[PDB]
Amino acid sequence: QVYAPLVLRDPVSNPNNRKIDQDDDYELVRRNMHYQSQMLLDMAKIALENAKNADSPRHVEVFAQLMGQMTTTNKEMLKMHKEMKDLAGA
Amino acid sequence: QVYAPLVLRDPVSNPNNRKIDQDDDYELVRRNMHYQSQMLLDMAKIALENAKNADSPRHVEVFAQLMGQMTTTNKEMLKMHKEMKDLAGAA
Amino acid sequence: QVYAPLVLRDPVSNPNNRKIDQDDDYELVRRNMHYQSQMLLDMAKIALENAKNADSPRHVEVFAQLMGQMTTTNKEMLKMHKEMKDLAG
Amino acid sequence: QVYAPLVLRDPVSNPNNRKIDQDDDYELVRRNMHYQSQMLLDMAKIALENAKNADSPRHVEVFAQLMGQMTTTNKEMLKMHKEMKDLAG
Amino acid sequence: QVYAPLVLRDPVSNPNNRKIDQDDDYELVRRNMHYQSQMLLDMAKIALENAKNADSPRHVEVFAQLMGQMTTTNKEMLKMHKEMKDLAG
Amino acid sequence: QVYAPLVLRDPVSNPNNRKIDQDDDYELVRRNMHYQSQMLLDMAKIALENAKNADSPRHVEVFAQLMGQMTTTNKEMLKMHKEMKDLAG
Amino acid sequence: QVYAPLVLRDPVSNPNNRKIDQDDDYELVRRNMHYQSQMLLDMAKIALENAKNADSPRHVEVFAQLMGQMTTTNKEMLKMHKEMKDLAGAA
Amino acid sequence: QVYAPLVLRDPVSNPNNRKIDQDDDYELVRRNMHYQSQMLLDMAKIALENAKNADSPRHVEVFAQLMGQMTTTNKEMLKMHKEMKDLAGA
Amino acid sequence: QVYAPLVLRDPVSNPNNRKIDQDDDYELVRRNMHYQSQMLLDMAKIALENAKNADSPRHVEVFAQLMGQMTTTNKEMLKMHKEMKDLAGA
Amino acid sequence: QVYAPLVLRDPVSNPNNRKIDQDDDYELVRRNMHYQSQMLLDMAKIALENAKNADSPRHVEVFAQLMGQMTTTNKEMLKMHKEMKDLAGAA
Amino acid sequence: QVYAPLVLRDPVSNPNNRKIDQDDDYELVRRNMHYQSQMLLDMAKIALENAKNADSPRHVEVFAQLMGQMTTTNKEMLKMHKEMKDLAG
Amino acid sequence: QVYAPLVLRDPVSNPNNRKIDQDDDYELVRRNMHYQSQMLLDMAKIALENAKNADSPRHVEVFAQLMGQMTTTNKEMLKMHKEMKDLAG
Repeated sequence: QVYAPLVLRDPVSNPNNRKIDQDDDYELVRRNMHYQSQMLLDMAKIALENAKNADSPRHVEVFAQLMGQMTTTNKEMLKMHKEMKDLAGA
Repeated sequence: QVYAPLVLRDPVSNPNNRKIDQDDDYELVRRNMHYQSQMLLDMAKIALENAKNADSPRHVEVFAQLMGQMTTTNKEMLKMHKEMKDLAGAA
Repeated sequence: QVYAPLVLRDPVSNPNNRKIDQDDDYELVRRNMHYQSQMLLDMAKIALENAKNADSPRHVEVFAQLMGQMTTTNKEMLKMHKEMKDLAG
Repeated sequence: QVYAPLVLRDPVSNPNNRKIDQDDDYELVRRNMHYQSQMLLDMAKIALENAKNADSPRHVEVFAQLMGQMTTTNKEMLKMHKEMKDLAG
Repeated sequence: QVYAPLVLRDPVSNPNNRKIDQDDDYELVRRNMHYQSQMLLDMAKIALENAKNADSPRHVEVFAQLMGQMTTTNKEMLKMHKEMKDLAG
Repeated sequence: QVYAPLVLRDPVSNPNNRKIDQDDDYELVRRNMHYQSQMLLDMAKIALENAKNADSPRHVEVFAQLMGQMTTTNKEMLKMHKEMKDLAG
Repeated sequence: QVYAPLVLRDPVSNPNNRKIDQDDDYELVRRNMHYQSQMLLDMAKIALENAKNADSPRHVEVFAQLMGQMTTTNKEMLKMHKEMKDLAGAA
Repeated sequence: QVYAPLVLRDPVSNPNNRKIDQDDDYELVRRNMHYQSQMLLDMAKIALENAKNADSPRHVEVFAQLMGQMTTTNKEMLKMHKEMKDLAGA
Repeated sequence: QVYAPLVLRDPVSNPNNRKIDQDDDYELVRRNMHYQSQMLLDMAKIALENAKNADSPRHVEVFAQLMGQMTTTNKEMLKMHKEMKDLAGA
Repeated sequence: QVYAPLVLRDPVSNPNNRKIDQDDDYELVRRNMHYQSQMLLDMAKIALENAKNADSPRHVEVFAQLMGQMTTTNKEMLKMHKEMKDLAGAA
Repeated sequence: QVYAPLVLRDPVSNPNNRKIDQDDDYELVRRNMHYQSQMLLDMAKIALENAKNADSPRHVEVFAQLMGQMTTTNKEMLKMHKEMKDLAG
Repeated sequence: QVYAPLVLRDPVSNPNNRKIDQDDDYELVRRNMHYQSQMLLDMAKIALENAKNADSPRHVEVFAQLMGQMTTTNKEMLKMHKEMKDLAG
């Protein structure tokens, strides 16, 4: 099964009314961060069980790497809100 | 395998009423951090006993690396409360 | 394959009326960021399922790498708006 | 060597009464730091005796690495308290 | 696969009337940034489909690398405008 | 081998009376530092003699690495006291 | 090969009338930057089509690296004008 | 000959009279630094002679590494005294 | 053909009249930068054509490295003039 | 080999009369720095002649590395006097 | 080969009349810088022609490395004069 | 190729009259810097001719490395004088 090619979607941009673009991009960024959280957790549950049953240092090592990424992605969720607070500021 | 594919859940966002998004995202981040705590510990207990019985420098090395990640992840839980404190504040 | 060769397209530039170029470049940058969001998500969905079923640390490792890039690229979106806020004016 | 899957437990969070969450999270973090101390020491005692008896630079090298992590993880306990002091401020 | 040698074209410079050079160089730089955007996107579209169909961590890894460069190169467009704003100052 | 499995021990935490936890954590951290001092020296004495007799650059290399870690771990002891001085209060 | 050896050209310098050296060196640097622009683009067009038709991660990887250098080199053109502006200024 | 296992020794700590702990830990740190100096010099003398007689770049390289560590360990001896001076300060 | 050995040339230095040394060293530095520019361009033209005709990622990669060095060497030409301006200053 | 084992010497320390420890430790550090000077030079003379006669890039490479360490070690001798000067001072 | 062994030469030092040593050391440093300029150029001319004729990426790679070192060593010449300006006095 | 062991010579130190030690150590440091200059130049002259005649990128690469160390070591001579100037202050 050859995967279906991606069809790109052009946004409508507003350089002289940027607030509406900023609103839209917040929604996009938020959506993506929720997606990442879901995907990382999904992978982690399986990677954990694989590592536990594998007596394989390699499996432990990649699980640790996954946790690292989960933490990084986690931290960015709160930073996003700080960034938005700053943007509404000056 | 073959594992059920992940079905993504699109959040509802509120760029002009962001406080409810912030509340929701705090709960999500906190949930995730608790999940990581549980997962890291579950892995660590098994990695430790495997390393102890392995007489294998590679096992000890990876265990040390796991401990490093556990520390890095654990540190962020209190950092998150500092972030939330600032988020409620002046900035 | 053989893929059609890329034909490059020249913009019209205005060094002494730069605001119009700045407007156009914002639209280009934002478009590319949306394109990247779309492409990263498309890759991630497949990479995730491949990694889940691979029974392979290598697959998980590259998936984590992909997530790292997704986060990095993602965080640049609000940075762009901060940049535009500073820029104008 | 066959393990039962991890059962995840959801915490209850309180975005508009965060202090009770902060209290609970301090207790979780401190617990985990104590766990890491215990696990690191447990590993170190065995890694030391293995390295002493192995006549193997590789064992010594990894024991040094372990001591490095022990120090790092150890340093974080007092940093936790400094963070909590700042949190209360 | 046999290519004609590059013929280099000399610009005319004006050390004591540099503003006309600066104008021309802005146009060249902006053109090149637009070219890079087009080339990166062109490569990305194909690299994505190859990675999706390869079931290969190596393809995913390199696609991530490409996205990284796309973001970096993309970030530089607005930086160009900030630089030009400072130049005029 | 098979080694007895580690049984983890939970501390009792006091988020609203943290000084008592801070006291206990200082004692734990100091104990671990003394333990590390003792273990590093124990390893070093054997690693030194092994390296002296090995006729092996690898042995000397890892011995130097061990000394580096010993110094790093060692220097943290007085840093701890500086940290405690800042902490209280 | 065997390519004609390079014959080096010694400039005439003026430590006590440096402005003419500065003028000359600006022209040289600008010429070189334009040459690099031309060379990088000429390479990029071919590297791109080779990478597109190669189904080869190595080709994509090196193309990305080439793009990185192109960005780094391209950035210096405007930085050069800033440098020249400062050179005319107070400092 | 299987080496005798290490028996760990618990210190007595005093969170509310820390000065006596600080005195004790200075003595421990000082002792260890003197130990390191002695061990590094002991290794270096042998590593030097081995390198001189080996026409082996590898031997020279590790001797250089040893000297690096000796210098680092050396520097920390004086820094220890500066640290102690600061601790008696405020 | 064994290359002719380099015969080194000692400069005359003037620690108590350093301005004349500074003039001379500017001329030397300038000469070298012009030499580098010429050599880098000379190599680049050939490296470019080799890369174009080689369908070899390795050739592209080294050409990119060469361009990196050309840019670095380029930037230093202008920095040299800034350095000289500063030296005539205080 | 088998070399005589090292017999460690425990110093007598004075946390409440630290000046005599400082005096002693200065003498020790200075002695060690002089020892390193002697050892580095002794090694360098032989490494140099070996490298000169080796027609071996590896020999030249390691010699360069040795020179690097010699510079780094040599620099610390005067840094030590600065440290001692500060130790006598206000801080 | 066997090359004549190097005979080291001791300078005469003056800790309580350092200016004369500083003068001599400036002359030594400047001499070495001129020597390095001469040696780098000598190597570069041959390395360039070798690289041009080698049909070998490795040759070009090391040539670029050589150019990097030439630039680094070259830029230190005017830094030296800045250093001397600060030094005296 | 058989060498006599190094005989270490103990200096006499004066913690409570440190200026005479400082004077002696300046002379030792300066001597060593002059020695390094001589050794580096001696090696460089031979490494250059070897690299010129080797038609070997490896020889060029290592010659560049040597020039790098020569510059670094060379830079330190004037830094020594700056340090001494600060010491007297």
